Amino acid sequence: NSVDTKEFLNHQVANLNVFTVKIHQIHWYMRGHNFFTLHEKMDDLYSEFGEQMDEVAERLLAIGGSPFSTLKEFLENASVEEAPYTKPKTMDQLMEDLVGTLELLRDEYKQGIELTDKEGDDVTNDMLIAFKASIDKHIWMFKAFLGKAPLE
Amino acid sequence: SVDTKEFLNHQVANLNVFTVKIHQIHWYMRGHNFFTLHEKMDDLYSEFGEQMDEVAERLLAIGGSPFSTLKEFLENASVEEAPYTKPKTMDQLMEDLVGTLELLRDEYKQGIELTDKEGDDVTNDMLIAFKASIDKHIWMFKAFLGKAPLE
Amino acid sequence: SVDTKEFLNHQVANLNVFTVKIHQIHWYMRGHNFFTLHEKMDDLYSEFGEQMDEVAERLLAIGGSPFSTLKEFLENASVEEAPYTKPKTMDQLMEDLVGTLELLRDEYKQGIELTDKEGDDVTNDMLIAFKASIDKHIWMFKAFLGKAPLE
Amino acid sequence: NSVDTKEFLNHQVANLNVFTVKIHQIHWYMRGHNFFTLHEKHDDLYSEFGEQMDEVAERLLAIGGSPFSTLKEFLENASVEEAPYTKPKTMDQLMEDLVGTLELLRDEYKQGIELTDKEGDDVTNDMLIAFKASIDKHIWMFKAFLGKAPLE
Amino acid sequence: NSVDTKEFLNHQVANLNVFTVKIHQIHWYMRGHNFFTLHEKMDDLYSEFGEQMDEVAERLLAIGGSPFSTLKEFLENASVEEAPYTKPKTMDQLMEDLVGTLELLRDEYKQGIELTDKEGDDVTNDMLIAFKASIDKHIWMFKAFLGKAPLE
Amino acid sequence: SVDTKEFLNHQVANLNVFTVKIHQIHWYMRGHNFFTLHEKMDDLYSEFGEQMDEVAERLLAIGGSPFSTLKEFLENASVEEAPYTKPKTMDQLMEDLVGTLELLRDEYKQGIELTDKEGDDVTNDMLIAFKASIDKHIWMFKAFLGKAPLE
Amino acid sequence: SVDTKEFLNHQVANLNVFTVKIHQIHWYMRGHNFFTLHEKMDDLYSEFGEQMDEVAERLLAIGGSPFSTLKEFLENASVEEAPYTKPKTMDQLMEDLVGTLELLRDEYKQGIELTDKEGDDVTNDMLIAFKASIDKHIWMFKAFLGKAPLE
Amino acid sequence: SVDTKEFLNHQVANLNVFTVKIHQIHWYMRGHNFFTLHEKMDDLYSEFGEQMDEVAERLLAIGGSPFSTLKEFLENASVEEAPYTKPKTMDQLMEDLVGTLELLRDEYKQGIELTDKEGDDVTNDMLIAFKASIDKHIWMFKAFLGKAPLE
Amino acid sequence: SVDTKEFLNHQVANLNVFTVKIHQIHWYMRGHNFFTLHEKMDDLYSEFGEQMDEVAERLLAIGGSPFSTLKEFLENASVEEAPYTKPKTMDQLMEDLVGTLELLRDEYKQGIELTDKEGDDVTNDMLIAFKASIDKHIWMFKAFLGKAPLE
Amino acid sequence: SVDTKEFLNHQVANLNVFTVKIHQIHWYMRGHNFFTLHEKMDDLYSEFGEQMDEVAERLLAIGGSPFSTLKEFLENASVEEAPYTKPKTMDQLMEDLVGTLELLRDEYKQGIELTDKEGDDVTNDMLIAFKASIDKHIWMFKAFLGKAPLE
Amino acid sequence: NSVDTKEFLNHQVANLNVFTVKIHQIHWYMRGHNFFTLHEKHDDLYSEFGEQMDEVAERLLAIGGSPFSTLKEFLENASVEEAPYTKPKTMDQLMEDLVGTLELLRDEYKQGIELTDKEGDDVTNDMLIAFKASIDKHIWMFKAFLGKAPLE
Amino acid sequence: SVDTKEFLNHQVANLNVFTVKIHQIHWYMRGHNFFTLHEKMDDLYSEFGEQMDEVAERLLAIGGSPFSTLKEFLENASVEEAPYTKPKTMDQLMEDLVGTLELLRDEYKQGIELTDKEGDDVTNDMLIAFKASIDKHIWMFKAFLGKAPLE
Ligand SMILES: [La+3]
Ligand SMILES: [La+3]
Ligand SMILES: [La+3]
Ligand SMILES: [La+3]
Ligand SMILES: [La+3]
Ligand SMILES: [La+3]
Ligand SMILES: [La+3]
Ligand SMILES: [La+3]
Ligand SMILES: [La+3]
Ligand SMILES: [La+3]
Ligand SMILES: [La+3]
Ligand SMILES: [La+3]
Ligand SMILES: [La+3]
Ligand SMILES: [La+3]
Ligand SMILES: [La+3]
Ligand SMILES: [La+3]
Ligand SMILES: [La+3]
Ligand SMILES: [La+3]
Ligand SMILES: [La+3]
Ligand SMILES: [La+3]
Ligand SMILES: [La+3]
Ligand SMILES: [La+3]
Ligand SMILES: [La+3]
Ligand SMILES: [La+3]
Ligand SMILES: [La+3]
Ligand SMILES: [La+3]
Ligand SMILES: [La+3]
Ligand SMILES: [La+3]
Ligand SMILES: [La+3]
Ligand SMILES: [La+3]
Ligand SMILES: [La+3]
Ligand SMILES: [La+3]
Ligand SMILES: [La+3]
Ligand SMILES: [La+3]
Ligand SMILES: [La+3]
Ligand SMILES: [La+3]
Ligand SMILES: [La+3]
Ligand SMILES: [La+3]
Ligand SMILES: [La+3]
Ligand SMILES: [La+3]
Ligand SMILES: [La+3]
Ligand SMILES: [La+3]
Ligand SMILES: [La+3]
Ligand SMILES: [La+3]
Ligand SMILES: [La+3]
Ligand SMILES: [La+3]
Ligand SMILES: [La+3]
Ligand SMILES: [La+3]
Ligand SMILES: [La+3]
Ligand SMILES: [La+3]
Ligand SMILES: [La+3]
Ligand SMILES: [La+3]
Ligand SMILES: [La+3]
Ligand SMILES: [La+3]
Ligand SMILES: [La+3]
Ligand SMILES: [La+3]
Ligand SMILES: [La+3]
Ligand SMILES: [La+3]
Ligand SMILES: [La+3]
Ligand SMILES: [La+3]
Ligand SMILES: [La+3]
Ligand SMILES: [La+3]
Ligand SMILES: [La+3]
Ligand SMILES: [La+3]
Ligand SMILES: [La+3]
Ligand SMILES: [La+3]
Ligand SMILES: [La+3]
Ligand SMILES: [La+3]
Ligand SMILES: [La+3]
Ligand SMILES: [La+3]
Ligand SMILES: [La+3]
Ligand SMILES: [La+3]
Ligand SMILES: [La+3]
Ligand SMILES: [La+3]
Ligand SMILES: [La+3]
Ligand SMILES: [La+3]
Ligand SMILES: [La+3]
Ligand SMILES: [La+3]
Ligand SMILES: [La+3]
Ligand SMILES: [La+3]
Ligand SMILES: [La+3]
Ligand SMILES: [La+3]
Ligand SMILES: [La+3]
Ligand SMILES: [La+3]
Ligand SMILES: [La+3]
Ligand SMILES: [La+3]
Ligand SMILES: [La+3]
Ligand SMILES: [La+3]
Ligand SMILES: [La+3]
Ligand SMILES: [La+3]
Ligand SMILES: [La+3]
Ligand SMILES: [La+3]
Ligand SMILES: [La+3]
Ligand SMILES: [La+3]
Ligand SMILES: [La+3]
Ligand SMILES: [La+3]
Ligand SMILES: [La+3]
Ligand SMILES: [La+3]
Ligand SMILES: [La+3]
Ligand SMILES: [La+3]
Repeated sequence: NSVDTKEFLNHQVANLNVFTVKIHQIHWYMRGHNFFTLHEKMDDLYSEFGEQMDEVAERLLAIGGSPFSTLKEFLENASVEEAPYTKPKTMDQLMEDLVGTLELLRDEYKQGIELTDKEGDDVTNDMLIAFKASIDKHIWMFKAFLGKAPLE
Repeated sequence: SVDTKEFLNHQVANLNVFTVKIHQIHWYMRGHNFFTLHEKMDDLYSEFGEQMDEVAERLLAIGGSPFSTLKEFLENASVEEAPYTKPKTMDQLMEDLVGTLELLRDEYKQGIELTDKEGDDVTNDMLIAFKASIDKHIWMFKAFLGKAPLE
Repeated sequence: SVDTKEFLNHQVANLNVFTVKIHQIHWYMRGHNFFTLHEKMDDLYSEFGEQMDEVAERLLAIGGSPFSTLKEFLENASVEEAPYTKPKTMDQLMEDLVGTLELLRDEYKQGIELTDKEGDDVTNDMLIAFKASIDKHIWMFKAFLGKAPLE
Repeated sequence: NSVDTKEFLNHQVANLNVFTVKIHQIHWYMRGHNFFTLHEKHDDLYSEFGEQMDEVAERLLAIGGSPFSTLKEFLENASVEEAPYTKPKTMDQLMEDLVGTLELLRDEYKQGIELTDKEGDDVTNDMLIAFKASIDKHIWMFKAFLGKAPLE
Repeated sequence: NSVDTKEFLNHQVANLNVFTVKIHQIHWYMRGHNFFTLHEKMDDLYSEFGEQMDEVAERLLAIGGSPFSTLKEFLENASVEEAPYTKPKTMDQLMEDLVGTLELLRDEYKQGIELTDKEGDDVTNDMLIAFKASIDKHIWMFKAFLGKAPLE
Repeated sequence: SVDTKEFLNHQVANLNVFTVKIHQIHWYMRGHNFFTLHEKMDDLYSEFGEQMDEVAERLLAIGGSPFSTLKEFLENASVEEAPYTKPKTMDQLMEDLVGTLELLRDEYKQGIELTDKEGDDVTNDMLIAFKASIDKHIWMFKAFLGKAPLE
Repeated sequence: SVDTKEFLNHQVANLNVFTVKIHQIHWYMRGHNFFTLHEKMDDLYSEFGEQMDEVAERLLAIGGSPFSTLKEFLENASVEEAPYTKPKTMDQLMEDLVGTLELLRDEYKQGIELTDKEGDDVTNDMLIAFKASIDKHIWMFKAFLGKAPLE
Repeated sequence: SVDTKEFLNHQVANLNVFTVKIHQIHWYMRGHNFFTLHEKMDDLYSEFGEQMDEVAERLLAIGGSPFSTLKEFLENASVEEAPYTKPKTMDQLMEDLVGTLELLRDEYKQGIELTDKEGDDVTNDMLIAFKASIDKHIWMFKAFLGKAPLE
Repeated sequence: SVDTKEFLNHQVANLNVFTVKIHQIHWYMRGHNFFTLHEKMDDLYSEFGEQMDEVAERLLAIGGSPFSTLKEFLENASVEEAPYTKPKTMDQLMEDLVGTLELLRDEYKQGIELTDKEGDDVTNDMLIAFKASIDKHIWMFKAFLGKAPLE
Repeated sequence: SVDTKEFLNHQVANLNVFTVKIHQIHWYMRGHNFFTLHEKMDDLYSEFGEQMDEVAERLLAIGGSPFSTLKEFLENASVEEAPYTKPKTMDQLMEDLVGTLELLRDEYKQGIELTDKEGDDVTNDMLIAFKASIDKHIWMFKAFLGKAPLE
Repeated sequence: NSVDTKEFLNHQVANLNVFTVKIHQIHWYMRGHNFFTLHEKHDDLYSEFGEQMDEVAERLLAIGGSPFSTLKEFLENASVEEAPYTKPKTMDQLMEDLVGTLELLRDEYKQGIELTDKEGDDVTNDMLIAFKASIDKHIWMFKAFLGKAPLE
Repeated sequence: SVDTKEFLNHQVANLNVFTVKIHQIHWYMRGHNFFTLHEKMDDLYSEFGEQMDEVAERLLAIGGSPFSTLKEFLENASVEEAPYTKPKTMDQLMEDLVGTLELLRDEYKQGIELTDKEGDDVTNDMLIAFKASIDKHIWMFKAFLGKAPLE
């Protein structure tokens, strides 16, 4: 039982809804001397990945699929993980979580680029490549914030 | 007993379920009114997402801790959701939307009364502004369905 | 015996009479302050037309039916109008404007009391916002006339 | 009618005030599947014909006249008709009322174009011509909405 | 020896250059309690009538003519009059001069509208009508500033 | 013989041929004035496409039916076209452009007279405005060519 | 047989036929969805005119010569046109639009494969971007028609 | 013995002292967060200058006379100021800022109660809106300091 | 015994007193020129607040420490202030404004000379630019008062 | 002897002659560079008109009285003008423009020296800024003519 | 050359810094009838290729590389050539230098498109493709300025 | 023995080395202040590229010939560069930035002295304006490092 382009895209709809909720979690709960800069930065990421999510869902529609569209479906299909905010985290801890999710998305998107190349879906292939370009840039910048190299 | 913090957190959950429902309608709608209502759902997605952020951050400002996971939202919301399995007419989708707007209207009225009793003037006026917008939306979408606002 | 719906509809009529008066002043004014006050009347025309629309649509949203003909506006308004037949000074025109602003202020105060008593919080806060703007205008136009706001 | 340029312009001040109030009536009371589009559309018309009304009144001032400026005067003088909204009307009925008033204004403006041509008031003549150009376009579009040819 | 369309347009090039210089004179030398409003208003008129002047000159070019283009030519052909500012004038006096020049331009433009109608130059005719529309509005407003009716 | 509707439709055809010609010049031009005139052709393309739309919709508004296929445009246009096979200098391209502008000027003059006679004041003033712009373009492009506007 | 230059030129022809068709629909449409779809056709006209310009200029940049007359467009296009004689419903007009979008999708797919084979990476990615937009349009207009995107 | 007019005038004084303090912090701050917080102080300077103007002009509109000299501000303010004599850390400057924000919050709460008791609905809602913003700022600057809003 | 740092700090004090005076005039003015001059005072408030900030930050950049409390401003300013106790005419308020502008002009002339003598080229040119603006304002406000600039 | 007021008035006259010359070039130019230089003359007309207004109003601010009639401008200007009688090449027109720019440059240098001697720091720096722009223009228009700036 | 994706990108950082300085040389030293148009045009190119340079350097960072960041490194590594402006050049000669460098960058970018395709770096591949699209358009337009076909 | 032309050309070289250094810092910086300072370096890159262009074009306008190759910039600059080979802290990078700003400040002071002595008033005021900005930057970046501006 293989995963085709429709199944991959729907999986990323689920992932991206979990991810945007996580971005809001960080936005709301962060504390520390870098608050103002990172508080705004989370708004930027929230918009960007919400747009990605919409575009993925509507590409899935355009190839004849049916996107997940309830919280229950997102939780049942996402590989991105979430956790309630119970005890105080440092800013560095929150950014480590963010970067970890960005790396997860990068690697899964690479799987989807290979898949859509194989299946001959050139539109979806280039869409995913553009998304990955942005993700790679974000990983460099947030790793730099943490004092690390991009692929470290 | 439900206090101001608990009410606001309940609405964080509700509003997250609701914006996802708005996207469901946006994506799955069909029919002659597609282009108009397709765009309208984007307008609503933005407005109620903003409401959600403002509610969560008012909760923070009074010393609370907003729900912030899909699991919590589903565990706590009173807004209902369902997977899109069978085709729905545009009228059916707008009836779902209107029903959820009416639910939020009535719950916001309960929260206005609660915050008025407790003396939280800021939260009270925030909820009042939200309800003003919701009431206008109910009038307009009921009009689309050929009905009066309170019918 | 006057409820919130009847009050709001009364102000629909008042505000239509008032905007026509603002245009009368806009067109017929003369004197050294012409250019500034000519533009100012456009600002007021827009603001109070917006007020009128918001009032009518709030009346709709609470289940009412706004007056929507000149015949109804004349039949129901408490704002007064008179044809421009003989020359008036700029001060006389602004005294008429300020007198009408004072009428609207006091009637809006009655409606704030009414809606606070009947429990319509959305309409109540709407009227309070309008009154804030009207009070500022009264200060400024009294200042133009060389007077304190409440004299 | 037995009307010179000043009397014609003042007549249109009265008409246009009745018309803008009618546009608001339709804006407020309309119902049906076409609500959102036409609801906004009537804001467009309200702005345009209020601007026309101001321009007509101020051209009347500029040629030495005195515009009507009370509701009593508008009602006593307008040929545009109004009626209270008492029983439900379909969207098609509301647009038929709108179109009927647009046709009335078109034909009266044509009378004014001829009159101002004869009297030698070239400014007023060209002003009315521009207004009629817009009215004619509106008539085509709203008849099309109703499924009819522009002059049917 | 009749005046044709080319000669009329060139005459108005001269007039409008004299007029814009007069507007600057008023802008610079005015005093009194209405200074700020009228100081800015003169900038508005300066731009508007400079644009009129450019459009007149380039319409003259487009019909095969050659516009005056030196101060000497403007002074030798304009009917608009100018005078050095030697003794203090009141604001009302300056606006009376402005209105007088506006009325001169209105009446000459009316002559040109008749002329171009007769000669069959429809473009120039409608250009002049549009200009006259604006002039008539200005005359109403500035007469109102002076406490007078537009045609008084 | 030719009435207002037939005249306007003839110009719909002409203007479609003309905008395609403007694109030909835009694409194939070479020489030291490339960048300026390349952009200039974009300006004309927008302007005369807008003219074409306005003419077609005026024709609709007076009860007519605009041509709306390439076959009809070629069948009715008096503007001439030629495939780009041998290289043309910038001056040859601009002389073709100017020649077509002069054709449109003269035909628009005929339509101005016709609509004047028929009493169609709206169409008359529309064509006059168009001709004003065309005359300005003729002056400027003739100047580019080192010539007087009517030479 | 067909190389990249010939493919691109074929699409210059197609896109000119298509934009003229979009104007036909813009002008002749009637029905309750008039205002929304009238504006929508303006959006498509701009988008596919831009596509046409980009294709023609890519053809220039790889050493080719774009078609640039109505005669050539009609001689080479596979997009079909018909004069508007009998009245068409809004659904018929939208089905014609959608049919042409599907033609362009399938032909663009052939060009994507061809340019991939020939090693023209720029042209390949250009056509992919165009096809992304076309696929979205097909989904939305099929939805307007009450159909699934590939039905 | 403090009425609405006296409360508002007290806040005119407080807000002038506060904006000058904001400039002190803007000018003298040092440390790694310099650029971000330097800009942030401009934002606060604008917001609370706007508040000061609105308070003074509301005082005018109810018949009062705002303090309008540095001497009056100093004689009446409850907000404290001190010359910058020795270097302070960014955290110390932000703790001073937050302390003044908390002072303004608590005094506004008193003014909301007072104006509610006296029946000044406009002034009451103005103070509520201001307090909403102040509470949000307290949450954000406390977060910067590593603390909960009410800690 | 006054150097560049002391001169600049003296002007920080002067400019804070001045902007508060501008607000006094803005708030308390009455008469026929109310609307125009009311807005004009906002313009001056912004310009001279900007000057004050630039002066303080230039003082920082040359190693100085700007006054940053109302007490310091009052202890050091040469600009005068007085409480608004009895009504003043618009002409009296503008005469006060002009008097302060002339004071600032003359002191700046001294500062231009001082900084030229001390070799501070940046500060010298900053003061020259400010004085250019002040001189223009003196001409305009004197004109409002019916006087020549130096009368 | 020429003092600062006399110098500035001389430049009011010069600049009025110059802007009229710029329009002459704008209107009468022909040749291949028409569109570029036609627009460029509008840019110059605006810039030197602004210079003229600033010079006249600086003269007002120092107690002077600017020339304000065509007769005065012609009586006092050193910039020369001539009617356009015979065709001029674009190069000839730009040589006239450049010659006038060089005249203004040299006269402005004399005025910079004069105002430096007299101690008018504001006027001095104003003239310096003007000369900076003039020098840049001379470089660019000399480059157009194929020459170095000072050749 | 014997070059992987990181080395290719760094080579283009060096090239693009040499190129932007060349664009300024042309901007500053050009003379002739086409001065104003091409003077502005080079500002356009300076912005575009400086942006390209930044994007290339930051993609290099995002894949774990280290961009050259000194003039010494740029000179030691670039294949784009530069020469001091000593004797006068015609506008055509300057544009021939510009076009020659654009052709060099086009061909090297093509090498990088092939290389990144082979190595599986899809993001970098598509980035380079977009850049080459722009370069090819520029080559057509500047050859047209010179009176030549794009590939002549 | 160094005149104005030689000084300006020296600063052309310096400013090109400096902008490349700004990009080095932009690309290689790491640490908690990354996002703010990353953007800040773009601001500086633009500003000092603009400075460089203005200096080169002023040199042209006074008859000079700017350096325009990397080889010339390296041969002539006094600003230092070093490859980024081992990790540096944000403080170290900003200390390098500030050191270069101080070099440019002091050299610009030398050029201000030089041009004031040689009588080039335009270049003199240009350099003074640049120095004003540089001095402000020195204050702000020293503040970031926790230091006073001139330590
Ligand atoms: La599967
Ligand atoms: La920001
Ligand atoms: La989207
Ligand atoms: La999107
Ligand atoms: La969407
Ligand atoms: La492949
Ligand atoms: La394939
Ligand atoms: La493939
Ligand atoms: La509880
Ligand atoms: La819309
Ligand atoms: La928000
Ligand atoms: La918000
Ligand atoms: La909000
Ligand atoms: La937020
Ligand atoms: La209470
Ligand atoms: La009752
Ligand atoms: La204004
Ligand atoms: La509103
Ligand atoms: La509204
Ligand atoms: La409304
Ligand atoms: La009465
Ligand atoms: La009363
Ligand atoms: La209550
Ligand atoms: La309230
Ligand atoms: La819309
Ligand atoms: La108007
Ligand atoms: La008006
Ligand atoms: La009736
Ligand atoms: La006639
Ligand atoms: La006549
Ligand atoms: La006639
Ligand atoms: La004659
Ligand atoms: La104004
Ligand atoms: La113009
Ligand atoms: La114009
Ligand atoms: La012009
Ligand atoms: La006629
Ligand atoms: La005729
Ligand atoms: La005729
Ligand atoms: La016939
Ligand atoms: La341009
Ligand atoms: La149009
Ligand atoms: La249209
Ligand atoms: La149009
Ligand atoms: La020829
Ligand atoms: La006629
Ligand atoms: La007739
Ligand atoms: La007739
Ligand atoms: La006409
Ligand atoms: La030639
Ligand atoms: La073949
Ligand atoms: La729209
Ligand atoms: La394009
Ligand atoms: La193009
Ligand atoms: La494009
Ligand atoms: La069908
Ligand atoms: La391949
Ligand atoms: La390959
Ligand atoms: La390949
Ligand atoms: La690709
Ligand atoms: La259907
Ligand atoms: La008391
Ligand atoms: La910021
Ligand atoms: La305010
Ligand atoms: La205020
Ligand atoms: La105290
Ligand atoms: La104290
Ligand atoms: La502490
Ligand atoms: La502490
Ligand atoms: La001392
Ligand atoms: La204003
Ligand atoms: La500042
Ligand atoms: La500052
Ligand atoms: La004292
Ligand atoms: La004192
Ligand atoms: La006095
Ligand atoms: La006195
Ligand atoms: La003398
Ligand atoms: La331009
Ligand atoms: La100015
Ligand atoms: La200026
Ligand atoms: La200026
Ligand atoms: La001025
Ligand atoms: La001195
Ligand atoms: La340009
Ligand atoms: La970038
Ligand atoms: La960057
Ligand atoms: La070499
Ligand atoms: La591949
Ligand atoms: La692969
Ligand atoms: La591959
Ligand atoms: La030497
Ligand atoms: La920012
Ligand atoms: La610059
Ligand atoms: La520059
Ligand atoms: La430059
Ligand atoms: La060193
Ligand atoms: La040193
Ligand atoms: La000196
Ligand atoms: La200076």
